Amino acid sequence: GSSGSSGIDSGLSPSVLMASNSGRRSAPPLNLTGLPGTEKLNEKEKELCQVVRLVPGAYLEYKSALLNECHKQGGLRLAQARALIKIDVNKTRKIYDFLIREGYITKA
Repeated sequence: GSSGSSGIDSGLSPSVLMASNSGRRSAPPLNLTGLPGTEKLNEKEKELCQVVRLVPGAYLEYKSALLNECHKQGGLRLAQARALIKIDVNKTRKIYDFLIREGYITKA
């Protein structure tokens, strides 16, 4: 036996990119552990990132905005949300709703 990790170390500062590609129907949830901002939120949100398969570090950037438009008026619907983020409504569909039942925004 006597087998196992020895000791590695990467001294490179890589960056993140954005690309669109097809996926596999039967696949695991989004790997949060690692993504930036994963600590910014709690298990509550971290859940959506998995089920909805959305990045945690980004899910936060949408908060402000989403709460921004509403804050001004007070009535923000899906037709407006999906726009505030300019992302596939399918995604927000899970977020927005979660916010409506959370008491962060209101349904127009």
